[PDB]
Amino acid sequence: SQIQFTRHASDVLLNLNRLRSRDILTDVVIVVSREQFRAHKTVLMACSGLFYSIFTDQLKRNLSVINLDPEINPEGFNILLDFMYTSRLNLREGNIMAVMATAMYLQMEHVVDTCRKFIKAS
Amino acid sequence: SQIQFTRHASDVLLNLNRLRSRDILTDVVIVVSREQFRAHKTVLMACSGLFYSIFTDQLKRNLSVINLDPEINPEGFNILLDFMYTSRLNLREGNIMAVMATAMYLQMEHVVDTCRKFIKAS
Repeated sequence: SQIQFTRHASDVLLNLNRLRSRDILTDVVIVVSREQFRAHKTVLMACSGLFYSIFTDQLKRNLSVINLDPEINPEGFNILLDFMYTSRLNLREGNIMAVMATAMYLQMEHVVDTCRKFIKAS
Repeated sequence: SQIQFTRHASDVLLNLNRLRSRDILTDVVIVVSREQFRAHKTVLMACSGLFYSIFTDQLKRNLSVINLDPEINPEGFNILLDFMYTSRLNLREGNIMAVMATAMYLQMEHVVDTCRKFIKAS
């Protein structure tokens, strides 16, 4: 079988986050109430059922601006965007409900499951 | 500290490869002698010093076609492109030299190191 590089995927994700931090090849702005977040559509699609369902549709694939539901909180969204790019989820007592509801909206089922576990353990 | 999702990076890479397989949001063609390979610039940049140095330069960032050195073999390139998207390197006795030289050209130093180890162990 092929040789497996056990750190490669994490290295790639780190580098994609570095690209985001430098606004290199970002191709969408996500508008969340009064804030805006630039990202790579491919990373969004790789992480979220909502963004997958949007951009896989040829009708919507070339959108450069996505306005989220006005009920979504920027903090909760930012926590999830960071998760997408890092594998690290900043879940706390003060943010869990907002993060969980935002993850439901973004169709991030593993994160939703983890939020439920956080509630159970809390 | 934040909660760590140990499979997330690998999941993201899998999904990016699925996007490539469906030609979704690919934004460059890499021409390698008589063959062509579509890819995502962000993944190329995240994996290869050559592609990083090209696309981080505003002069070249919007190129949609990259012609590699005519000496580069498509098989060797394809093996490395697959590696970029999978973390799995198809190294064999029959391809090691071509893969190693191609990895040198693409400035993929960890892969070059691994090729040298393959030679040493062989």
